[PDB]
Order: sequence, then C-alpha cells, then structure tokens
Amino acid sequence: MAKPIADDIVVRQVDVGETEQLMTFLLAHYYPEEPLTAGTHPPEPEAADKEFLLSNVPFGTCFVALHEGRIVAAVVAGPKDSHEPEHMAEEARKYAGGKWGSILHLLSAVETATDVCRRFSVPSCLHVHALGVDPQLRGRNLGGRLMETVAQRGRDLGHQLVSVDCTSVYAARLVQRLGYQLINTLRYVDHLDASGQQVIRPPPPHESVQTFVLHL
Ligand SMILES: CC(C)(COP(=O)(O)OP(=O)(O)OC[C@H]1O[C@@H](n2cnc3c(N)ncnc32)[C@H](O)[C@@H]1OP(=O)(O)O)[C@@H](O)C(=O)NCCC(=O)NCCS
Repeated sequence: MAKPIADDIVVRQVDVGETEQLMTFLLAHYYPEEPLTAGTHPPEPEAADKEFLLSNVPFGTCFVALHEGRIVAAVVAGPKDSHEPEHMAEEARKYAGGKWGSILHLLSAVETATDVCRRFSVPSCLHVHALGVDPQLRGRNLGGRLMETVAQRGRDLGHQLVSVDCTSVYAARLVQRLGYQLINTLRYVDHLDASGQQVIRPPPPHESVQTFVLHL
C-alpha cells in the first residue's frame, strides 16, 4: 500500500476515488512542460486527453509520491497488446483536427513503428503514459522510483515488458540510467501531417521522442 522512498516521501497507489488530486497535480507539473502538450496549441490538454490518463487508474498501475499529504510526483501506466497500433491509428483519426488529435498523430506513428508485442514476441506490455515530478523535487530519484514501482507492478501482473515514449530529453536520460533499451527515435522536425506541416513544435532541448523498453 505504501513504500517509503525517503524520510518524507511515500509512494502510494492511486485509487479510483482519488483522481481529482492526481489530475490537479498533472495539470500543474506534467502537462505544462510535457513536450507534446507544450508543442501543440492551445496549451491546456483537451478533455479526452485528461480522461484517457485517468482511464488507466482502474488497472492499479498508476502511482503517486506523497510529501506532507500532497502529490509531488506521479506516473500513469496501463496495459497494451498487439492491437494497440491499429487502435491508436483509429483513435488518431477520430480526433484529427485538434490538439489531442495532433498528440495522437505522433504517438500513433511511434506505436506503429515500435509495435513492441510483435517486435519482442510478448503477449502484452505495460506502457507508461505520463511521468511528472514537482519541479521543487526534481533530481531526487522520484521519477526513477516511480518507474521502478511500475516495473514491479508489471512483474506481479505477469508482463514481460515495459515501454515508454520519452518525449522529454530528461525522461530519456532517466530511463537510460534505469537500464532501458532505446528502440526508436523520431525527431519532431521529421514528423509532418498530411499537409506537410510540423505537427509538434516543442521548446529546445526536446528534439525527438525516444521510445524505450525494459524486459521484465
Ligand atoms: C521527466 C521528469 C519526471 C524527470 O524528473 P526527475 O525524475 O526528477 O529527473 P532526474 O532525477 O533524472 O534529474 C536529473 C537532472 O536533470 C534535472 N532535471 C530533471 N528534470 C528536469 C527538467 N524538466 N528540466 C530541467 N532539468 C531537469 C534535475 O534537476 C537534475 O539536475 P541536478 O542533479 O543538477 O539537480 C521531469 O523532468 C518532469 O516532470 N518533466 C515535466 C513532464 C514531462 O516532460 N514528462 C515526460 C515523460 S516522457
């Protein structure tokens, strides 16, 4: 139920009843800086974006770090299988024209390219959809501890693989030191929509989305 990872930080599982405080934290410290969100307009995520993240909570695969009764970091993960490339591609279509559509446009291209259940001959993968740390607590292994917690949850659940799309260079550096394997790089300047326009325009130093996997 509770994993002390410092003297004052506790890692807890998110319950289906406590999602508002998780979304408040994400809206403050995940979405404004996450490169796909920051690289598309308007700045704030669409309802369908926020609702998709929260739809992972029933899986028991979402975790927060608590300091003095408050969320200071969070990770949102959920399962996927070999249907995910077809599903994401049709979801990207459904929302084409808006912000969530643009985000899905990129993420679907990456999912199709990586296709990790077919790639590594595994029946399923635990995919990390969001990772955020309060800026005042960054550099203190909170991202790492949350990722390790997802990996252990993945092990209990029988998953043989964890995947994550590091849209941020800081997340790429984190999972590199956790020993993840880089399997795909897509530079944002290389990803166009059908009209030939760059879909995602995030601030430097975020130049690419780098997808990593960890074998469990
Ligand atoms: C990605 C993220 C969770 C990593 O934070 P973290 O786990 O605390 O990062 P690390 O422990 O690996 O810190 C390594 C160094 O990089 C810095 N660092 C981490 N994130 C940073 C960020 N957005 N911006 C600038 N520096 C950052 C740390 O302060 C630390 O530097 P220091 O040792 O001199 O103090 C965090 O950057 C974040 O929440 N970003 C906003 C949301 C986002 O982009 N999520 C993408 C998920 S793919």
